[PDB]
This record gives sequence, structure tokens and C-alpha cells, in this order.
Amino acid sequence: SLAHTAAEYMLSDLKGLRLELPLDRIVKFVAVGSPLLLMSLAFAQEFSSGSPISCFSPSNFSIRQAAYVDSSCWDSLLHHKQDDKMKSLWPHKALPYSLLALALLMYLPVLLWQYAAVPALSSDLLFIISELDKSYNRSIRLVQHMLKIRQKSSDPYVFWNELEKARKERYFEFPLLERYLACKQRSHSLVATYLLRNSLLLIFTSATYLYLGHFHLDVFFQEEFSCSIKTGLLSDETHVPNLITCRLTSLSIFQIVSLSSVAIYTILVPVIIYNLTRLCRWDKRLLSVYEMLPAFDLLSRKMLGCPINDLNVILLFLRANISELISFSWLSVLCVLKDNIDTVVDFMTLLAGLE
Amino acid sequence: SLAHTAAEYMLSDLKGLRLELPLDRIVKFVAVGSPLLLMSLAFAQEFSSGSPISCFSPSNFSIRQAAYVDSSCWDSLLHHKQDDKMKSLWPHKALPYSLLALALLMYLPVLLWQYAAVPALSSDLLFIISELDKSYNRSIRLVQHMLKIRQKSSDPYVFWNELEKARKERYFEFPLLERYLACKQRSHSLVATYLLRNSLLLIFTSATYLYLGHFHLDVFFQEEFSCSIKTGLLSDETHVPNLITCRLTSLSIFQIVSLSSVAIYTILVPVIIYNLTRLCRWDKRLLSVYEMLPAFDLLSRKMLGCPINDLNVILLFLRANISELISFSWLSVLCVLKDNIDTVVDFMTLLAGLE
Amino acid sequence: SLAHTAAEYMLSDLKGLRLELPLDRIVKFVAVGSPLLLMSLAFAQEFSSGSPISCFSPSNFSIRQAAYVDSSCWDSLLHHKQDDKMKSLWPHKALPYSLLALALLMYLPVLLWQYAAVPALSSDLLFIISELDKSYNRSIRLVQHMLKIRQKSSDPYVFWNELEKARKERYFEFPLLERYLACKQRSHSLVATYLLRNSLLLIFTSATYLYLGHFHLDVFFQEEFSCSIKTGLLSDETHVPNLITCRLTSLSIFQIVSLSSVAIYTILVPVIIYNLTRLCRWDKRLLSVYEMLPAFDLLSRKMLGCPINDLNVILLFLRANISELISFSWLSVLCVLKDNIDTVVDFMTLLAGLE
Amino acid sequence: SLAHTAAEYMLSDLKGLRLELPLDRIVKFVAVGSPLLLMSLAFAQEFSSGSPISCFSPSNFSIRQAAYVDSSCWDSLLHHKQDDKMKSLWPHKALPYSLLALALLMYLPVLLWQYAAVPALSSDLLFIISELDKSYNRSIRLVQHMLKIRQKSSDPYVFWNELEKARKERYFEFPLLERYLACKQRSHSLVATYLLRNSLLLIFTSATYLYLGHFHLDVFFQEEFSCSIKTGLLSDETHVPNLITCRLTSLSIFQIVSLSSVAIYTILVPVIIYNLTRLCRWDKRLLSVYEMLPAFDLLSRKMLGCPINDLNVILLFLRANISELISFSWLSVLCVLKDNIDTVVDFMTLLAGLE
Amino acid sequence: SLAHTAAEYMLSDLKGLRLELPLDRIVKFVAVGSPLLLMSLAFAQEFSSGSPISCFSPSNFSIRQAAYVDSSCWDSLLHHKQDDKMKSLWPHKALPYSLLALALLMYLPVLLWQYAAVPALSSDLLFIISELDKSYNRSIRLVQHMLKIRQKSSDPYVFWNELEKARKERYFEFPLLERYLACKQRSHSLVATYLLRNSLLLIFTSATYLYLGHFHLDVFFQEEFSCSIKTGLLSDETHVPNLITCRLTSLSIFQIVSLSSVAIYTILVPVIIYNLTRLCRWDKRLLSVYEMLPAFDLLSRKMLGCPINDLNVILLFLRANISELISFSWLSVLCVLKDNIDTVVDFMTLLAGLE
Repeated sequence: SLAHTAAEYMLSDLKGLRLELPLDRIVKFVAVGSPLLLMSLAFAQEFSSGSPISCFSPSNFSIRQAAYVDSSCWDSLLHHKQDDKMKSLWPHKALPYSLLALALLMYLPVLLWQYAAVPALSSDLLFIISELDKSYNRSIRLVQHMLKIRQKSSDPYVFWNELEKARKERYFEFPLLERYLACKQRSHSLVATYLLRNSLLLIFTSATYLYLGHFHLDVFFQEEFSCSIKTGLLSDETHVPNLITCRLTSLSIFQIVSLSSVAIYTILVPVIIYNLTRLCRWDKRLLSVYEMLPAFDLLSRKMLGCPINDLNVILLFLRANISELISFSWLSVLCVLKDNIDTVVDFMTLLAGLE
Repeated sequence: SLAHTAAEYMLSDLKGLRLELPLDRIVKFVAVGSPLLLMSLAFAQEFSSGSPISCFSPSNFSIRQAAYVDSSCWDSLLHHKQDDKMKSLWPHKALPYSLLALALLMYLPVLLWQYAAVPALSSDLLFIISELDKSYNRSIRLVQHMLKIRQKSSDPYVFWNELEKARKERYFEFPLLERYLACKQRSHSLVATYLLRNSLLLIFTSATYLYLGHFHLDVFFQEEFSCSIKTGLLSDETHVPNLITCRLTSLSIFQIVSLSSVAIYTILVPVIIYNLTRLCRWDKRLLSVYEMLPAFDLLSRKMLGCPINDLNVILLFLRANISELISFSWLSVLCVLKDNIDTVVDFMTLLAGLE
Repeated sequence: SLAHTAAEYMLSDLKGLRLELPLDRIVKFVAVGSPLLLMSLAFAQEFSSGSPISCFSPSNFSIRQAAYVDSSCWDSLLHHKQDDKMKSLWPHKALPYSLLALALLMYLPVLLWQYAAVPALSSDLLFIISELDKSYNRSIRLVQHMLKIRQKSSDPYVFWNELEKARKERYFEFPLLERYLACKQRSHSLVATYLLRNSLLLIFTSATYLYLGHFHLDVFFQEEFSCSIKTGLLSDETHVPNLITCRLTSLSIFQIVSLSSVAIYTILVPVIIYNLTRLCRWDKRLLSVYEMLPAFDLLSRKMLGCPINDLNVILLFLRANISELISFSWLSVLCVLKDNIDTVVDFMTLLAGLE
Repeated sequence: SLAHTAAEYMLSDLKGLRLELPLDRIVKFVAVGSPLLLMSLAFAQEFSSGSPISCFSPSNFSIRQAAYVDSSCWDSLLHHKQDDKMKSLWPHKALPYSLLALALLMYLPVLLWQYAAVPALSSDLLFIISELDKSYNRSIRLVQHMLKIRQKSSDPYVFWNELEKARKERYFEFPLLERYLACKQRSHSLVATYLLRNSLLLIFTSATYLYLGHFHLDVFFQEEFSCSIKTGLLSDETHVPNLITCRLTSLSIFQIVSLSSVAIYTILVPVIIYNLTRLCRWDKRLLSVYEMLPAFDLLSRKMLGCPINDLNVILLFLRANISELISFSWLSVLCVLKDNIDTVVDFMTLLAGLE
Repeated sequence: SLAHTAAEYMLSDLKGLRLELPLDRIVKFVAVGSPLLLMSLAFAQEFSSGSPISCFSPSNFSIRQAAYVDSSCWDSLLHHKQDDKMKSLWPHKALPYSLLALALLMYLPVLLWQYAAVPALSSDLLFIISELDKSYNRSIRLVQHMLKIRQKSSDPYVFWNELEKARKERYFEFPLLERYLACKQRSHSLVATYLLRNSLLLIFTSATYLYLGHFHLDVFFQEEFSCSIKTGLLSDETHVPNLITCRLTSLSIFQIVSLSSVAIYTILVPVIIYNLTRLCRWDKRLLSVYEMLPAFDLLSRKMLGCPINDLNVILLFLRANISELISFSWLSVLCVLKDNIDTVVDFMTLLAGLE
């Protein structure tokens, strides 16, 4: 089948970064694979194939005349409905091609995404994660005299005064990283790609609804139609001028395909609108532990203005990648501190799990 | 066939972690592959294909007219039963679609298990295994000066009281792991995933039972039925008004498929019920050797109250991974100590196989 | 066809180990691949498909009526034998299902072996291989200097009184390994798995013989049979009441399949018998060199009593693992010393071959 | 289908460079795969196959006679058009072979580029990559002993008289690069084989247009034609001398293929035009940063005369390869410096991000 | 189809050596892939299959009789030509077997080339490349003290006679390589392999021409022939002795296959003759840079007498391998010295790019 190769041609499956969220992967996968699976189911061994149109030819006709009669009407599918207004039944013939066109249309935005924003996005993430795995090694050395001073002075002089100059001392200041984030905040060249990627899917889904409403839903319960042959040189012959009672046997496949097509997209739309609305608001679900880390505080300091910024997308892509192999450590272990108080424990934990 | 592609698209087969138990693997394997195999065998080269329904047209009818009369009832299987109550035989037509739907439904819970608990469980197991790896360089590099002093001493003062401060000194204690285990004990966000993963399978099995009971088991020994053609534009014709002796060809396939579908799930159900009840009790099969290791005592310490907690699942998954490459060592060799006595043997056994 | 997928799903082909004994692979590969390949060859392009059943309809019958006549008897195989005893010809339709069930039945015991004995066996072999790997560097250590005394002595007072002194001396002594071997000798947890693995194959081939004898071997030279159609709604019709001269065109493949299935298993049975009987005796084909080797003497030392012990299986699995990469060395070279005498040559050989 | 293997035989997918632009990749992929996709879709299971030509034989003729009549005219498609001027419909026969010829003609220029351009290009790129790599630690160290003068100086002394001889000091100068650039500026060898690669595509598009115009669009709305049989040994027979109403069953695929072929190439013309015109101008979009670096300033220095040189292609292929892993560094973070001023910020940024 | 497996069984695609020139690869590819592609096109889904021969049986005959008469002639192609001389038409039947034989014949020489010259050639290339690698740190590690004394010297004493003893000192000479080249120059054991490989292709092309001329080109415009059936047990039966108007269906494919086969080979022959004459002349396109390097001068020194020797072939195969990874260096960069003069540049360029 043609739809077999196209599967791995389209929806087939750096070295340390995930540039596609699981939700985006799922929606792309299902939205590309549903029409292909439907097309494969429609015209394969699951339902018996052969001549999908039958015409009740008169007994005087032999095999060749009946075959000519029934084979000259699919190319010219036309019902002369008397309920002499002509009505066409072309979707029955154009269904697979429309399915393939929908499959290509719903794949175009994926190419747009991988060709419009992937390189710069990867560059930003690689530079940021470099500046961020310097953090731990630049942290334990910076806070080591703190451990040996805690037993030599009181709490105000270890955690309220000794950090006044220790934290501000030039060991963990990263002016380059801060300036890069400040410059990238003002940029808007990357959110447009995300907006276009989701808007194309929305527009194509609406177009699919329009096509399925305007042309389908009319020839849905109609299974009998009358055709004609005498529209040429065969008009000068002695036979039936209007053919009688030609029936379509593949109506069940038509109905099932239409129902599944409408259902998959009426299910998919909420996921895409949620993915769109995700960028509408800022996220501070873990800022409580971020404002204390001397590097992750810079991320939490730049919370102002509208959330439609490149920094939002960079943060969203980094959060899913904050657990690769190195940050997949103490950072992920700082969950036990969930309820002055952090005078003791907050330091024994970080000085216990060194490496 | 499409079952071919679906096989390796659905049931197809970190880097040191086994996050699926073998029983769960076999359950998923059977419950996913059985309907696909049945639908493949039903419509393959094993049984000759052709027309699933045959009708006994009168001798006056031609080949094309007989093909029309036998093809106008395969999409409209309705029996005008006299034993004039009309009866429907649609399961014979909808069996493959039902099988495919069952195959998708049974694969649904695996996706939830893979998307809702795998990352958290992987992080948890990685952290616990990584710290527990350091417990080997703690019981014969710190306690090794035990028999080195036992010979030049007596029983109270070297083995009942001397072995009290070394067990309470800052080489034996792991505070971070104790607090981490205590915090993970209270959580209940992981056992829920297990509970829905099993209950969805149970509910789907019950739904399959209901579907096969209500619709099947009625058209099971009926192989002949009478249909009608004059229900439209064919009403004004001179031929038999009600068709005679139309027989279903693939009844044996239907019976075999139904019986196999019943048998597979009726033998499967006890496996899932046992898997569900495996979590309802605390496991202390090897606690006797666990209560002596410097860091293995903490896990053997915390079994209190109800056993429905993330700690139980974490221990269950760690048990299957306790023999990977480094705990696949002396720990697996403390099987000869199965019967004061630990004065010597438990010590040369430890210090003999260092590395 | 269906047979191709089952082949590489079922009979397809740590990192330095072997969990199957060498000849024990043929019994699995031939008993599992025979029903499957026989099914593949039963219905293939070579002996083309079509109508498995043919009947000589009267010339008055039409093509559709004759086709309905012979197509209503393929699924209702029942000879009306006058030699009115109703005899059934169901094997000609049940052969492929029987072959597939036999193929799955043959593969069940292999799954039992792979899921009931692999982990403990692998752990035991890994530990014992580590011990006998440590066994090598012993000759140079305390034995090389120790036979550098017969150039300053003769024999009776150096090599037969002082030779045992170093042999008794604690360098040629690992009580941990001795305890492990003694503990494993008493256990019987794995020999039962082997006994079940062999007995399942034996009982299953016995069941194959019973099924082939009771049910086949009767309809073997019968190629013509008579059927009936007027057994229902078609009884009230003017046609032949008992069909005449219906012949099965596929008799020959039935004979070849039965003969090949008999022959392969009667060839195979003695292999199972020998594999089962291999475990009932201790092996001493190379114990003479084993006794003099540093730590190989322990394994040959614990030979006593009835041989049905875990240690026998451990030895059977270890014997062919003695040539992996590092025991694939001098040990395999010690075949030249095959005929006081060990005064020099027995050590010049492996002082020449250090590394 | 034959079109399946050709796909991965032609259009299927060192070790660190990109020797082809993504837009050229899209152009080649579309231009090669479009005829193959059309050929596959033309004669696959999507549309029912069979006899492409059917005719209305007289009722007296038998089945074999009708088969001979409508099979002896398919290879001899010749309309005896009375509107006795015979017209031939051979494009309906030669469409697939023409598509295959177009596919081969599309692939020829790609082979030309891959064979007669890569050896001359690759070595130069590889050499220039390392020679430009040398720049990094030739900028920080070389201009390091400037801020050691800044704090102890003022006015233009430090950065406008003291920072003057270091510019031409013999660690800043790159004598080897200078002669190479001078020689490459006057070369014309490789710059003359890109025009060939694009002009072959342009001429082939023109030829495709000519064939589609001259040969098609004449038989576009014609579905019925008349042929003759009595043109040989069958002349002396009593039957119809001229066949009546021979109709082509596969017109719709003909129109679909023609429209797709014209539309795809009319889409593909402008992108090829832009690829051809890309080399007509010098690129100075971001030369501002380049003219400060020690080794990058030579490239921006030599932008003189006509743009049709080897240097244009060298720079074009170097720009796409400027972000592999090592130039994928600080070079990529000089986007913040986008608006004396270079007294500090340009160099605090430089020494902040060492590695 | 068999052509699908034959493609990768014959034409399917050390570790650093190229043992085949690109022209040789292209020639082998074309000459081995043309017959398989042609035979695949002949008998694929592109052209409708069925009965290659059709006959106009009299209307009195039944379908079975027509099938017999039209099937008893396909295996007995023999035209009863009255233009009573018997003419045969067997090439129409034997075309695919002949094409497969041609495909095997064209593949034959590649096996001889791979089995008669590969090992010695690989050994020679490995030895020569390994010896030539050490030639880098001998003109810049030894001659480096040439300009270092030139400035404190004059014209004759430092660069015309000082560069006369170091060039005959035990760092510039390679006697083993010189003797190896001298010994290999006399040998002719491998140029015979090249000559045989090319002559086999030429002979097979001539044989193909003879086969296409003698047997084809005669039955090329003939499509109708009369056969006879009454030549045996059927002769005593009242029907037509000699069949009327039996026509060949697949003449167009025959013509296309013959034309393509002749055309591609007349296109290909000049490439073979060019490959043959490439070895007739010594190659001195770039000796000007070979004649000053320490170890490369020995290559340039030995060009005397006839060029038919092992040295020519080993030089030809070395030239294409001169740019692998290490000679893919400065040697390839001596392209700027293309115009006493070598007083400076021929040393600054070398000591600039050390590594």
C-alpha cells in the first residue's frame, strides 16, 4: 500500500536535548497518522475489494456490455435525480486523494517548525545549560567557609551577616549570562514560529470541518442512483436510455471514515488550544527553590511585563531538559524541603550529597 | 496486512534500569497481541478468501444479477426472521473493527503508565541506587577493625559495647537518605498510577465480556437467513420478492475467534488480580540480612501502618534491579548464611571477596 | 502468510555467558520450527491455493448454484458413508490450527526455562568464574619459588613432604568458595526446572503421537466423499438430494505433512533421551588435570553420592565456559601433558607461558 | 511497485560538515520525488486497476473475441477521427515511461555536482576551518595586555597609539592565509560548475513544459475513440470493419497527473531562480563583528570586484558550517553587542566566557 | 520479484583505502544495473500483465478450448510462414533468461578483480602510505636549519652547496622504499588483472552486440503469426488445421528493451576504452611539487621505459588515496606555489602550518 511507506517517510522518529514537548509530539503523531490509518483501513484486505459499484443490467446484456456499463459511470459519477436536476457524487471517488492532501497539509507546519526555529533554539539551550552546569562546581567552593564559620558565630553572623559579602563576592556573578537573558527578553523572533505552528493546525482543522460539512453530510444516506450512457455515439442504439438502479456497496466505509475523521479532530482541538494557552501566563511553580540558588535566581528575577517573550519559550524548553544527567541530581533531590528554619538542614543536605 | 504494521507499532520492545516487571510485561504482551493475532488469522491465507456471503439465486438469473443480489446484502445484513420480526447480523461484519478497537483500548493504559510515573520513578531509583552503592565501602573498611581487636579483648567489651559507637559515628549514618525516605513515605502520587493501570485493564476485560455476551452468543449457530431486495427502486420488478437460502461462509472462524477471545482473558484475569494484590502487604523475605548492612538498615526500618505508599512500589522496583552490575555482587552471595555465631563467619565472608 | 511473522517472533537468536547447553539448542530449534515450516509448506505458491474441495455438479446447474453447492460443504465436512454411518472429514480443515497449536505448545517449555532458572544460574556462574579467574595467578606466587628447591634437593624430603606444606599452607585456600559450593550442592531448586523442561517435551511429543494416531491414519487413502445439501431451507427444492463424487484435491499435502511430522519427531526423541540422561552421572573426563590445578581441585573434590544436585548443573554449564577469553588460555594448552615426572616439565610449560 | 525501490536508490539520505544547503535539499527532494510519487499513485491500489481500455463489442462476439478486440488496440492506440485523418493517443501509453525519464533527468545534475565539485571544494573548507579556528586563543591573549595598560593610562594612548603595533605584530598577522585568499580571488574553476548545476535544472524544466504543451493538452477532453481491426490477416472476415465506442477508463488520473506536474514545477521555478541569484551579491549582513577578530578580518577585507569568484561559494558554504561544535561558541554569543564603547564591555564579555 | 533481491545480491555497496576508481564504480554500476532494471520494467505492474499471446479462435469453440489452443502455442512459438518455410519466434520467450545471463556475465569480471588483485594491492598501498607518512617531520624537522643560517651567509655557501650534504645524510634517504619500488617496477603480475578485467567487459559487449544482431532485428516489426495444433493425438479431429491471426501482445516492451540495451552499451563503451588507455601513459601532471619533498622524490625519479608495469597502477591507485586524513594536509595545500624564488616562500609556507 502507498500509505505504508509514507508512514515512516513523514511521522518517523543535539544528542542530549529534547526539542519537542511530549504533548506536541503526541498531537503531531496522531494528526498525521489518523488519515493514513483511515486510508489504509478503507482500501485493504479488511473489507473485500473488487468492483465497488454494482448495476442491475438487463438480462439481454452479456458480460462485456454490463462491464462497460458499470465501468463507464465511475469516471462520470452523476445522478440524474428526479426528486431533471443533476446531482454529483464525486466525494465517493475523491476520498483517498483528499485524505492524502489532508495528511500533507497537517505535516507542513512540522517542517515550518523544524526549519524556522530549531538551530537558534538549540544554540540558546546549549549555551544556557553550559552556564548552568558551571553552577554546582562554582557553588560548593564558594560555600565552604560558611560551613566552618557556622560553629564559630551566631545565626545573625552566619546566615544574616556572613552572606552579606560572601554571596555578593565575585565568584557566582555571571554578567554575560544576565546580559544575554536581558537581550533575549526583548526579542520576539521566536514566539512567532510557535504561534504560526499552532495557528496553521487550527486553520487546517477548521478547513477540514468546512470541507466535511459542505460536500459530505448530503450524500450520506443515499445508496441508489440512476446513470445514463446515451450521451455520445452510443445514443444511436436500441437499449435503455437511462440506466436503472446502480448501487454503491462501500457506503459503510464512507460513513465510518467520516465519523472517525470528525471525532479525532473534535477530540484533538482542546489539546492544541491548551498548548496555545500555555504561553499566555508566566510560570513560578518552582521559583521558591530557584530564588535561593545563586544562579537560578537570575531566571526568577526577570519576571515582568507581558509573558509573550522568547525567554518564556527558552524556560519552557529548559524545564523539560533540567533532568538530563547532571542537573538530574541534587536539583531534583531538593523536594524534601517543602513545608530561621533553613539555618541547619538547608546546608547539611547540600554538603552531604556532593557527588 | 495492517495487523503486521500494528504489531511492531504497538507491542515493540535509563540504560541500567528495568522499569517494567516481568509479569506486567507478559500481561501487556498477551493482552495486546491476542486480538491482533486473532484478526490476522481470521483474514489470512490460512482459510481461503472470496465472498463471505453466498446466495442461491434462481437459474433464470445471470452472473451479474446474482453478483448484485449477493452484494446488496453484505452491506445490509438483515434477516427477515419468521421464527415477521426482522433480526440483524451486524457482528459478522463488525468483528475486525471491534478487534482493532479492543487492541487499542488494551494498549491505552500502557501509555498512561509510561507518561505519568516513569520519569519520577526513574529519578527516585537512580538516586537511591547511587547512594546505596556507597554502602559497600562502609562495612569492611570501617568495621574491619572489629576482629582485629576481638582477639585481644573479651565478649562484653569488644562485641556488645564496642560495637555501639562505631555504629553511631559519622561514617555509618546517612541522614539525607533517611529524610528522603521519610518524605517519600508520606507521598501517594505514585501508587495511584499503578492502581489505575490495573483497574483500567480490569474494566476493559469486563467491557469485553459484556460486549461478547450481549451481542454474540445469539447469532452463534444460525448460518442461514433470508433477505429482501425489493425495498426501493427494485420493488417494481418481476422476480422473487424475498431471497432464499443465503448462507454465511465463515461461521467457523467466528466461533473460533469468540472462543479464543473468551479463553485468553479468562485465564489472564487471575494474573492481573495477583499483580494488584502484590502491593497490599509489606515484603520482608530478605530483611534478616538487610537489618545488618550500614545503609540497608534504613529501608528495613520503615514498615509501619498501611503498605499503600510510594515506598512500597519503590522497594518492589528496586528489588528487581538489585542485581545489575555492582550490587550483582557480595549482596547476591550472602545466601550461605541461612540456618554469638556472627562473631567470625559474617566477617571473613565479608573481608574475603573484597573486589 | 502468517507463518513468517511467527518464525522470527518465536525462534529468533551476560555479554560473555551461555544459558543454553550446546546440543540442547537443536532439540528446541527442530521441534519448534518443524510444525511451523510444515504449515508454511502445506499451503504455499508451489502447491497453489484455490478450491480445496471439488464436486461434480450436474450439467443443468449454473456456475453460481454449483459454487454454492461445493462452498456449503467445505465448512460442513461430513461424509455420508454407506460402507448410513455419518463419518466426518474435519482434519482436512483443522490441520493448520493443529500445527499452530503444536508450535505454541512446543515453545512454552522454553519460556519456562528462560523465566524460572536464568537469573540464579547467571549469578552462580558469574561468582564462580570470578573465583576461578582469581585462581590463575597462584603458580607464580607461592608455587614458582617452591619448586625451585628440587635443584637443591632430590625429591623424598622436598617434593613429597614439603610440597604438601605449601599446599596445606593458606594461600591455596578460599573457604568462602568452599562454603558456596557446599551450600549449593544440597539445594535442588534448578534440577527440577531441567527435569520439567525435558518432561514437557516428552509428554508433548507423546500427545502429538496420540493425536496423529487416534484422529489421522483413518482418512488417509480416502479421496472421494458424498455430501448432502437438502438439510434445511433448501430441502423443499427439485434437485439432487445427495451430492455425488466430491473429491478432495489436497490429499497429497496431507500425506506428506503427516509423514514428515511423524519422521521429524521420531528422529528427535532419542536426542531428548540423551539430554535427560546426561545429568545422571558425574563427569570425570579431565579431572586428572583438575585435581592438580590451584582451585580446580575443590570442584573435583566434592564428588560423592547421588549426582542429582545443583552442583552437577553448575559443572555442566561451567565446562564449556572454560574457554571464553581468559580461561581460553594455558588451561586449553594443558593437553600436551597426556601420557617423578612433574618435576620440571609440568612447570616449564607454564613458566614459558606467563602472558 | 518499481517506484518504491527507486525512492531510496536515488533520493535517499567529512563527518562534521554540511556540503549542501537546506533549500537545495528541498529543491532536489521535490524535483526528484514528485514524478516518482505521481507514478506510484497512478498505478496503485488507490484506484481500481484492470483493463485501461474498454470497447462495446457487438453482442454476437464471444468473450475471447471481445478480449482480442480490446487487447489488440491498446498497443495500437490510433483514433480514426472523422472530425479520415487518423489521430494517435500514444501519450496515454507512454506517460509512466516519460515520468521515469523525467526522474532520471532530475537526478543527473545532482550526480554531476556530487562528482565534479566536491573534491575541489572539501579540502579548501577543511583547511580554512582549522586556520580560522586558530583565531580564538589568538584574540584573548593577543589583546590581553591592553587592559593591563588601560588602568595605568588614559586618553588615546592606550587604545589608539599603544594598540597600533600589536595590530601588525607578528602574532596577529597570518601570512599563509593572505596568499591563499589572493589566489582564490582570481580563480573561476568551481564558480563555473554551480551555474551548470542550476542551468541544467532550468533547461530541464523548460523541456518538461515543452513536452507538456506540445504533446498533452490536445487529448485532454477526449474519452471516446474508434479503431479498426481489419488491417491485416483479419481483413477477410465478416464482422465490423471499424470499432465503435472504445472508451478510455483512466482519463481522470491523466488529468490529475498533468495538473500536478505543471503545478509542482511552476512552484519550483522561483526557488531555483533565487538559488541562482544568491551568488550575484556580496554578503555583509554581520561583517561588523568579523572585521574586529584576528583571523576573521581577512575574509571581510577581501570583498572587491565582481562577486563571481571561488570566494563567494567558499563563504556561502562556510557560513552554514560556522556552528558545528567549536565555532558553535562565543562566536554565536556576539549578538548582544548590537546597537569609546569597546573599552570594557566587548572584553569583559570576552574574558568572562573562556570555556 | 527476483530483480528486487538480485539488485543487492550483486550490486550492493581496509577501513581507510579506496580500491576502486570512481569511473570504474560508475561503469560497473551501469553495466550491472541496466539488465535488472530493464527486466523489472518488462514484467512489472507498469504494463498490464496477463496472456502474452492472444488468438482469434472460431466462435464455435468453448472457453476451455480457446484457452488450450492459445496456451499450447506459447510453449511452441513457431510461425507457419507462407511468405511452407517454418520460422521461429523464441527470443520473445527467452528474453528474461537472456537478460539475467547478461547480468551475470557483466558481474563476472568484478569477482576476478576482487579475488585476484585486492590483497597485494592493499598490502602495497598500506606499506607505501605508512612509509610516506614519516616524510612530514623530515623536511620541516630537518631542513628547518636552512633559513636559520641563510641570513648570516651568502648566496653560494648556504643554499647551493650547504643544501647538498644534509640532503645526502641519514635523515633524507629511504633505502627500503627505493628497493621496494625497484623490485615492484619489474613485476607485471597485477597489470594483467586490469587488462583482463577490461577485456572481459569489451568481449561481453561484443557478444551482446552479436546476439542482438543475429537473433533480434529480424522479428521486430512482425506481430501476427499462424500456428498449427494438429501435429499429434489431436490431428484426427474435425476443426481448423491451422490457426488464424495469433497476435503478440508485448511487442512494444520488446522494442523498448532492445533499443535501450543497444543504446546504453554504445554509450558505455567509450568509458571502457578510456579506462583502458589511462594506463598507457605516465602521469606527470604534478611532478613539479613531488620533486623536492624528501620521500616524494623517489616516486618522481622512477619513470623510465614502457609504462606497462606495477608502478603505474600503484601510482594511479595512490593518487586517489593521497587525501585520506594525514596526507589530506599541507601536501594538498601546495597549490598556491603555481607560477631563487624558493628562497623564502618555499620555507615560510612549510614552517607556518606545522600541525
